[PDB]
Amino acid sequence: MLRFVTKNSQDKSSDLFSICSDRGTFVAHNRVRTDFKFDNLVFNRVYGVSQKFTLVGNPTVCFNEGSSYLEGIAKKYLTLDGGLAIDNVLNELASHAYNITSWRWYDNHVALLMNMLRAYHLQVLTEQGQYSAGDIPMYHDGHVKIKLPVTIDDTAGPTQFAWPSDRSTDSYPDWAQFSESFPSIDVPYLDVRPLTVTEVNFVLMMMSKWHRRTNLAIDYEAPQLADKFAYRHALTVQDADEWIEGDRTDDQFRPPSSKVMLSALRKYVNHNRLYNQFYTAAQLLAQIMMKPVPNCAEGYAWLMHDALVNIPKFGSIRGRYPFLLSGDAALIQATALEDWSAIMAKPELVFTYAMQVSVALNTGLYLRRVKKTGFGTTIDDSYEDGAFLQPETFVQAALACCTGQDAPLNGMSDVYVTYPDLLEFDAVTQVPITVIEPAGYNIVDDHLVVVGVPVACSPYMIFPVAAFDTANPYCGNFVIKAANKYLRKGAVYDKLEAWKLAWALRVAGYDTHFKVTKFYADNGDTWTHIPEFVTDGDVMEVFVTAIERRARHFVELPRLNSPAFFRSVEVSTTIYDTHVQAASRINLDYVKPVSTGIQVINAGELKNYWGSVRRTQQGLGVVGLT
Amino acid sequence: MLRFVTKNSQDKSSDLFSICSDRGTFVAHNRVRTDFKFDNLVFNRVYGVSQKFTLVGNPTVCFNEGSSYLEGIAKKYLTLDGGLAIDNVLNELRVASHAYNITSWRWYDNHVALLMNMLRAYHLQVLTEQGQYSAGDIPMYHDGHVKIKLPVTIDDTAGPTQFAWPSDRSTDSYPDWAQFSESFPSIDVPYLDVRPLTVTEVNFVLMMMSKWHRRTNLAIDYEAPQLADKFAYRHALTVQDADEWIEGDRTDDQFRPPSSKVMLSALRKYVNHNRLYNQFYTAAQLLAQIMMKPVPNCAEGYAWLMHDALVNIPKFGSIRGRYPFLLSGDAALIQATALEDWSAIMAKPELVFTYAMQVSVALNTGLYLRRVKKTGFGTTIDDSYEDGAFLQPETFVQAALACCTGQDAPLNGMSDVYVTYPDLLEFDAVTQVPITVIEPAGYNIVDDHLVVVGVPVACSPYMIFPVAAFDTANPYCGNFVIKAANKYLRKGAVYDKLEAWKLAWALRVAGYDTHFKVTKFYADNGDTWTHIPEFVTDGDVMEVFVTAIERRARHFVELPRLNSPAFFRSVEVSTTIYDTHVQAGASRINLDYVKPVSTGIQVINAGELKNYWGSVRRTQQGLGVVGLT
Amino acid sequence: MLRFVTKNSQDKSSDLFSICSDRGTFVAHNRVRTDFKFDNLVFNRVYGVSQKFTLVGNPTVCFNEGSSYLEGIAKKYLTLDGGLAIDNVLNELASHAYNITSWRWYDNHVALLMNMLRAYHLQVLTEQGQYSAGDIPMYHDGHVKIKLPVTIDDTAGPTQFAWPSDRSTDSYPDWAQFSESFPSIDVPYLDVRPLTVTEVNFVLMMMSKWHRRTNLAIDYEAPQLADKFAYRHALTVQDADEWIEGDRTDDQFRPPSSKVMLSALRKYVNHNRLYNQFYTAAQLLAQIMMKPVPNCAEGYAWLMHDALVNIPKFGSIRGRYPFLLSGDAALIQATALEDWSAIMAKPELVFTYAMQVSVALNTGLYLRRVKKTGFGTTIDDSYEDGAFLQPETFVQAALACCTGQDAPLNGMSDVYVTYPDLLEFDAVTQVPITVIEPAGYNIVDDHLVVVGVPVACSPYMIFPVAAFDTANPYCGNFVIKAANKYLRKGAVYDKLEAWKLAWALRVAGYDTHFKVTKFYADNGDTWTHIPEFVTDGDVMEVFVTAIERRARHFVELPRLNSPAFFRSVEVSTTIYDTHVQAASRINLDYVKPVSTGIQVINAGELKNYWGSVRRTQQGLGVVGLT
Repeated sequence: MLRFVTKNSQDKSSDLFSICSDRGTFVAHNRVRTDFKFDNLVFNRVYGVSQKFTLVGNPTVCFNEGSSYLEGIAKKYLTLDGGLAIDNVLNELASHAYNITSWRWYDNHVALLMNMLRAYHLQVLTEQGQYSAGDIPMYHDGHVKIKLPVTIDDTAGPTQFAWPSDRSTDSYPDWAQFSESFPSIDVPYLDVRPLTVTEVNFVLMMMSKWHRRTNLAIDYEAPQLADKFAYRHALTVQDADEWIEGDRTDDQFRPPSSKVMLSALRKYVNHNRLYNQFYTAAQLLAQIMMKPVPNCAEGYAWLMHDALVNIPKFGSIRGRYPFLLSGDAALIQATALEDWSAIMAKPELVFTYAMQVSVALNTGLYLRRVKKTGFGTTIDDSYEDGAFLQPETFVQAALACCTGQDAPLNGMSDVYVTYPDLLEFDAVTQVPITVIEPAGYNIVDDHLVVVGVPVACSPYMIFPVAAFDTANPYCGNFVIKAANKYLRKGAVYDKLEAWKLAWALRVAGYDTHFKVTKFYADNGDTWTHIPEFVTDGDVMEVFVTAIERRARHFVELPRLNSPAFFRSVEVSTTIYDTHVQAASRINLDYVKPVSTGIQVINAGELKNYWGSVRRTQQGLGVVGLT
Repeated sequence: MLRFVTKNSQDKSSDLFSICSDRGTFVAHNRVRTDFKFDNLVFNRVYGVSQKFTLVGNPTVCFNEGSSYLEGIAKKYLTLDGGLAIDNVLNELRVASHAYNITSWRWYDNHVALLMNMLRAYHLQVLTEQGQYSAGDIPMYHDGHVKIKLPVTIDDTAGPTQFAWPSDRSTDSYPDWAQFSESFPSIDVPYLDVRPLTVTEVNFVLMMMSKWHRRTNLAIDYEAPQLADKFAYRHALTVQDADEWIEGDRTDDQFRPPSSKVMLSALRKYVNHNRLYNQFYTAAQLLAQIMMKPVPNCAEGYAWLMHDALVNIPKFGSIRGRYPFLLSGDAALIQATALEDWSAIMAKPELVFTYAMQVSVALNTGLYLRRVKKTGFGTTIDDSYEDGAFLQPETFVQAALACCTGQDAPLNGMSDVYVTYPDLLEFDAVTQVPITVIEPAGYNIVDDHLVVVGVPVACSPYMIFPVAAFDTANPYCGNFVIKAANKYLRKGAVYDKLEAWKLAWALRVAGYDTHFKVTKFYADNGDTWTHIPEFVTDGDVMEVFVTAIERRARHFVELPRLNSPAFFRSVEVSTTIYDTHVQAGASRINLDYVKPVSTGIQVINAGELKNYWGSVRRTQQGLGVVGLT
Repeated sequence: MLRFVTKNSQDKSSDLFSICSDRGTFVAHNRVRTDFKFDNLVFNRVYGVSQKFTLVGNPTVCFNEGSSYLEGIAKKYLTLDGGLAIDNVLNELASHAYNITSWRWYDNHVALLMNMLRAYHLQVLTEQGQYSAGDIPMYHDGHVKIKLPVTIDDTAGPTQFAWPSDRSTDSYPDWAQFSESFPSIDVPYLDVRPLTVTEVNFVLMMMSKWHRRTNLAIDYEAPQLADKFAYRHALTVQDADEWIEGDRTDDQFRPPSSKVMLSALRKYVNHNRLYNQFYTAAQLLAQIMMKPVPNCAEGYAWLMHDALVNIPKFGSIRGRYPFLLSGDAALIQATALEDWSAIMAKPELVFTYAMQVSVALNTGLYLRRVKKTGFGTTIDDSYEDGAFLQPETFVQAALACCTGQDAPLNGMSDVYVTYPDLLEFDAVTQVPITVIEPAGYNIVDDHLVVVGVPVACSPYMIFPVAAFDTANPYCGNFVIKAANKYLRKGAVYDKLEAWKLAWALRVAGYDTHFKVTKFYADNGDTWTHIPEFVTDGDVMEVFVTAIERRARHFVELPRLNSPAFFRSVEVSTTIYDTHVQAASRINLDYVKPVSTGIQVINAGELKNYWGSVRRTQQGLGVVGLT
């Protein structure tokens, strides 16, 4: 994910942002200058654009077991594939020799790593002093009032990060202390030797069942990862045990700080060599993290829609034997290693990547819906069902169709964040609406309806996004061309050319009408949504009438509508300064990972989904890392 | 299937009609203009010709054992010649044999029955939401003379007006299902992968996995037991809404069957995910071939309508959700015809219904065509017509289609599947028709029962007009000339049988009925088509006498005395279609939307006739099964 | 046997059929079209032919020990030949070192595998709902009534598959549970670890003595395979023990279903790597399975004659040590492996191969008897005693002489299905006959007699059978040629030409007379038996008189008897559709076996009889696989 973020703008920028919330939402502000050069008369207008985001969500999570991955053990303990070298293990150690015939090796700690990630982010948020239940923004446009419900009330919601479980009200895993060389039960054991006492306590107690107490998307409900397990440690750690039996009071046993929690993460991962599984965990957390708050009224359907996540069941063989984590670690992906090094250099790469993936996902789904019609795209590709069926490649396909670069795959099989109710282009949403005054809006029975996925963000977190083959507002610059034909009342225009002209005029300060009435563009973002009527098929020409001016006008432009006054206006848009408000630039040359004691493979296996998906000219598809 | 409808791209386009039917039947209107060119000037008549089709049928189903096919499996485990690589799947299994003995031995992937069930449910729900789903009712034949009325197993008026679930709650058992996400299969049992389906679509799929109760007389509501006794589905979320409805927890109101769009999306998602293009192609072929029959406008024509078809739908088996990595990779040797036909159906679902309408007419006409072309109007001495394609039940419908129309009939693309009529293999097959008591006029009624030999023509060719059924010019060709009689005598105007029928048809269109000897030309008003009389087929005769040509009450374009010299003029007849519309109670398609998905799909145009990937071609020597080339 | 069945017709067909019975007999129907092209006038006649089969038989089985075969152990545990590598075993493990000097290694489980095969087929038959005692058909031809006796009466015979043994009325093997690494007694032990509890129970209890309770040929009597043994399993299984001591009632302890029985078969074979021994077991079961019901009256001598089977005594060393079944399995025949993969893909390959081998065996014996005389064959080969003396190559020699392809050998030494009373050409049979009306029949003292072996089937399960070098009805097509000389009353004809003419005329619908009176051909099969008088020597010419027509006549043909009207009639016969009635096509590309972890040898050793026998021009003989 490091390559994706560092390639959205340029290899030199590498701009990162920290987590911030304000009752569950935050706003990312920008400052952008737009040019207008025509007849060697360069004009410009500098303005600020704001795209706010919300961390409130209610994703659905299913905990279903999957494949077993052993890409962290020594070379001699692995065969030519991911399967362990059982003969080597036994020629090293009996009853176990006969027992092994009945010991499946299901080692997959992705659920644990994701749990630690969300707990760390929650603790960072509460030490930042703004952790709360989280509430959706209340959007009101003079004509329509909307307010999506949330389960947990913010005011009564907790302000401090409590432990996910309860006071012994629910059962807890039967943990144990392990120091021998003989695994006694096929139940998984962990190896937490480098961890300190408090880190081990946090790990074991958070293994227990998690309860959802806030509307935060990373606060989803999760059951206990394993009913029984043991940890291979030098000493027994039992402070959390005193807490469950009802001895340690809340004040002395509180969730550990962010620094120690991140340290426990680091120790766990780089002692068990879980770089691949942690990369998968970070990918899933980034894809589940947050959604943008829509400026337009109909964009709230994106907020109401809930993702579906498939986290594999927890299993471990690392702690079963102590020599497995020794030796030379094998089959570690270079992308996973570099991503791990970067995220432990700065732990907010996940946050900035999550915001970028949210914006890219929304725009990719919407542009798939639009480019189905034939707007901007030459080839009538199978956008509907091509690479969006594969749940693991769903969000990556959306990112590829939006941005055009190689979206990083989950790196793990049978894990995905998927919107099942979004593959169809007929899917509707009933957003609650208390209409203030009647206007142009498809308001039927107190809820307007939307078709497919709407726009809820603006392509400003990722600006140079190459959505279309030709120049467009999504691209850096475009040239407004002559109309197809001019008439008395106006001129006809192609779908894309008309939208480009309307966008440029809205930035300049002109309101643009059309027939077969307004090009919508909300203030505070000044990005013109694609018109609903032109979105559908059978419409190839747009009649532009009445290019009127607005109350506030910035750049004064020719008519471009009358043949006499049309001029080849060439525009150009560049983003200058961004600052979230509820930098931190990274340096690749200082975060390079540890190549020693690690065997690194550049390529991956398509079964395990170690690759990327790129929007080819002939159609987007999955490709190998090679 | 698409190429057959488009007649191999008639101006790169064709036309389709959606399914619509009232009381189990629907008319199929037409408007044509028939010319008459004599004395170097042209007369014409514009008349509306209709055709009645019925969805009612009672085919005999046979869910017997069938072969397995692994076409939608990744390219690295299948192979064109090396076939299934069991070494590769054992390696990628993650000892090996310890998994072999459990489940890795069967390899019985076949979902044809499930796809057919989903398709018929889609059709039934379409009829339901169009306000036209009801119990079937075969029309009656009122003609003043002998009248025919047939019974129905379920009464129409008491018949249900709403498509409820096929199975009946609290009467029969259901397959035992439970979500399964384990990498390692545990029990040898069909595992079907439904991961990307929504809750309602996966619910609909697993509910249609159950057994099917017939609640109507329609031909696509045939009985079907539960496809698998036990099974498990690969899905992230455990779905039990169907299970709740199995018990009393969920009521009938809250588990109504979904809309047609939801079932269509479920079918699209299933076939796209599992790469079931060929299997769905076979399912669509079978369902269309059993869809419907044309209601005759003649008396002896109902004998064809009495017959019931026998279908070989293979027993269900799914090995695609056992291993997640089976579908990871481009599909193996998917037929190009299957891909294009799948894209066409998903774009326009009415293609299956239109192809069914075309196939019913083509088959009913081609059975008559073969019963005649075997003897060649009785001037063929030996048995060197090679009609043996009619023998094996699989190429029955295909051979009938190829014999009726010169186009290559599409093979079923699957082995041990067919739609066949066992008792009509031989052309000397007698059938009895229950008949009401009315005085006769030469309908050879025996014991108050029409005795019918062979198979009768029951439909007009107006939906496939360029049929080219016969070699010579004729009404089937559309344009023909009427020549002078061979020689004139007292009885009058010796005519060859085929030319006599051509003259009779043209005169009946023009408003003159004709009298023959060795007596008239009983035809239909609504459908001014005159079906070929038995003197053409019998082959005992080679010349026929036309005694008098009289004027009907409904006179039309005026002609001279054709059956006499010094008065006959060589009129010529040409007809063109003005407007066709299938009403009851259209959607243009061109070859622009045919473009199939070729991203990550290995496509082979060639096929092997062992698996029935070809097309039967009619030549002058006879029929012949030809591969896909 | 897969190559034989798939080569009888063509590599593409591969047609298989399931087991079905109707009071012990079933009928296989066909639909065949016969052509008659002459003077460019192609005529044809389509008709159905039915050849019924019977599963009732009383074979004689002798349980005599033979060679010890060790072609399933690892490479290091075997020497350059089948003998085990005793030095390698001992340098792996003592008293055993001294004990071994007195441990013969007799490992041969063919009797066990055959017992499981017959039990599985019986359970399939009873779950099909038609299992019974089985009764021979009662054939009656208006002139003669015959009904062969059977020991068990069908009506009182059991309808459900009971366990072969009794209620502790007979003694049972003293089984034991083994888990150590030390074999305590030279008594054999088995290794049944992958088997479940019920599969182990079925295996051990069916090891006990088998009792014949029905007239079925696969229900032959067999004693207990071993008085003592032990099974190497994780746990003791004793439900069948409770059954023998008289505790578990019949209802809870019933014979396992077909699926679990086949699963036990699969587990046993592919864990002990008994592919060769199982191939031998399937061969023997196929050769013993069934016989055809004869349409002609004198053909019932084939029914009365009983085969002789030599099953080796049961012995096992697989369960003695647990490491033997590990490693790389050695010396596995490719034919055996592919046959095993096919039969576990579909378990009815054995049934279809058994029906084919029955038809081929009868026709091969009869054609050996006929071709002794000189009918059709040029060389007076030693058909009487050449390759029919070797009991193991008896049935294979019959198949080779019939069909002409390579009959698959038993793949095991000192095992055979042999008819000792059939090598002579003078062997007679006294079939019981209640004669209805006197006619042409050699009826002496209430029993007609037959000489040698008669025809009891028709070559329709295997049609393209190349019995003779020249064209014939057994071949696809033949041309009726001009007579040697024409006389006033008729024309003379060679033996084979006269029989070809008579067969063609009977298919057409003409009855053919001859002198030095009728060419017999029964309806429902319309295949003309070779005339008895022309069968013997010293007769080279046949006088054909009076080619009269029949009651039902299909194809109208020239006289072919008078020189004026003789025409070069060319016939052609093809089979279109078959359907047994008391398909299932196989696909070779999907049933390919597991080549990994198995060492496969194409060639075999003539001592062990790993080969095939082909009818060469100069004479049939055994050849190697090479």
